[PDB]
Parts: sequence; structure tokens; C-alpha cells
Amino acid sequence: STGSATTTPIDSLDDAYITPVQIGTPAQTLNLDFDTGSSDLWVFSSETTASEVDGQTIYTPSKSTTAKLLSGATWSISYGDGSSSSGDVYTDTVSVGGLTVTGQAVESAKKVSSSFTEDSTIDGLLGLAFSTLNTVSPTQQKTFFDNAKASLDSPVFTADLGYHAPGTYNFGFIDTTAYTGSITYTAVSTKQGFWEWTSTGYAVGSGTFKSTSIDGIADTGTTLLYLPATVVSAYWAQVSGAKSSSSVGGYVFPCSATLPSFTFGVGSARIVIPGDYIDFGPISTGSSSCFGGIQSSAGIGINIFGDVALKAAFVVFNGATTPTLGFASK
Ligand SMILES: CNCc1ccc(Oc2cccnc2)o1
Repeated sequence: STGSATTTPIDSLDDAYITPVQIGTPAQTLNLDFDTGSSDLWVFSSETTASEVDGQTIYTPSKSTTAKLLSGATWSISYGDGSSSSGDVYTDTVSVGGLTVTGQAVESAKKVSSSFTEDSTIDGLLGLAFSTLNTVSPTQQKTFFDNAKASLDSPVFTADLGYHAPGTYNFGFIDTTAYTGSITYTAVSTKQGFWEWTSTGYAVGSGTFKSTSIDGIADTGTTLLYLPATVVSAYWAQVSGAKSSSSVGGYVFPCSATLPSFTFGVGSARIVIPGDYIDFGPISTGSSSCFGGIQSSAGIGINIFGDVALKAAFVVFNGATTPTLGFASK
């Protein structure tokens, strides 16, 4: 089998991407944030504290003939941006782009933090990291991809995120019309539960490439590109007026600037992020200070190749017995 679904930016800045997901019988369609940095499939639901729901579409398990309470199971998760959610668990039928899994753990939110409530466009998350990170207790549950894998034509999924435009998540096949040149594959460590790999270096604009190992994660659920302070300082030094602002919480730059590109290495290959991808607009409405899309990972404890980086590529998440990642230009 295979699946193919369109993923759409939630706003004009590509702050996140949502993908429609069918849950239950008859289908309840919710728009979920596909997240290769976490491993829980959770949804706003009929169980979510009423004051914490504001415009989201909810899953109502009592209206699904295939829903079953997973007795005694609870979940609780925190994300790197300070947000969190928790609740109980059902199993139900889940389909993405024509690909169906029966008996998928669907984690129903009883509580969500303020930044979830405040984003009406995100109805929940669909985790695509390794199932070892799944938070369900006392019996850990499998991701949608792990449940689907045996049935897939090939044990892979691909992320093709758009810049200010829709893109695609495919399951079970590689669309050879969706990229240019060849796909360069690189080793993955699953020791931390992430799609963790090592970039071979970087360049800023038309500058010379610096060969240096940068260990990080391919994370569709993180908006920006978080890299070591040395690398980030080298980038923003090429933008007149750019500076790190403690009060804003990162590098900002004059909105009048034209930003240089940023290149990262994948083996001997190179992926170029155009300058415009790095502009996240005014820090507040009407400001002439703009927020940068490349930020320091110091304090996070890991480097993160988030959407800013991944949307410049066609990305293969290869879930064979020894997992690997593939990157192509597009
Ligand atoms: C804006 N905070 C709530 C929210 C929306 C989407 C996500 O999920 C995330 C956020 C950061 C990293 N990984 C996943 O959280």
C-alpha cells in the first residue's frame, strides 16, 4: 500500500504545516501537525477542557463505531517550545492520504497548554519519530508509520514542504518527479529516538563551504533552523544591522534587508536555503525589526533542522531495519 496527502502552511509565515487525517467510523477529519521530532498522535477531543478549546475541530470517540477505550492508558507530553498536553487513549482506524491503519492509538486530550488553545488551525499532532519516544503509560504505543510499515510498498515516508505554498507527505513510495538530481542518503542514529544525523558543513551566501560535522535532528514539527552559536553568528554577521536580542529571544534584523542564502552539507551534496526562507517577518505588528529563521541551539542541547531547512529539500525518512535519511534538491 501507499498514501499521499497534501500539507498546507497554517499562516503566511509557514509557522507550521497541517495535513488532513481521517479518524474513526464514519470518518472525522482533523488537521494535524505531522511531527518527525515526536511520537504521539494526539487530538483535541470531546474530552478536552471546554475553556481550552477555541475553534479547533474535535474528535468525538463516542460517535465512532470503531473507537475503543484503551483501558488504564494515559499520556503526557511537553515540546521544545514550552507547550504541553495530556489525556487518555483510544484505539481507532486512522487514514492518511488513502493509507489506512486499524487499531491506531489516538491520544485524546483532556488538557492542552495555552499556545495550543490559541492556535485554532492545529487540531492535534501526528508523531513520526521513533516509537521509543511515545509517552503512553503503562503500555507504550506505536506511531502511525510503525503500524503501517509492514503494509507499505517500501518502508519509507517523504516530506516535501512548500515555501509559502502547499506540499506533500507520501507514505510507502518515492515520487521520482518531485526532486531534481539525485537523493543523497546519510546515516541515522536512533539512540535518542529522533531522526538524528550529521551534516558535513555549511556556507553563508556565496561564501566558501566550511567542512565541519554538525549533529542534529530532522524535525518537521519545529519551525526554524537551530544551529551552534558559531555558525549562527557567522550567518547574521553578513546582514547589516542584525543582532541577537535577549528581550525578543533571538536574532533580529532590519526588515529592509535582503538576506543571504544558507547552504548545509549532506555528505558531498549541498542543500541551499534561499535567503527569503529565513525571513519570519516583523517581531510585532508594524515593527521594522524582523525575526530571523536561523537561531542558536545553545541551551536547547541539540541542533534542529526544522522546517526552514527541510522545506528547501525533498526528504526521505527511510524506516528500513537500519534507518537512514535522504536529501535531494527540488
Ligand atoms: C505553539 N506551541 C504549540 C504547538 C503547535 C505545534 C506544536 O508542536 C511542536 C512544537 C515545537 C516542537 N515540536 C512540536 O506545538
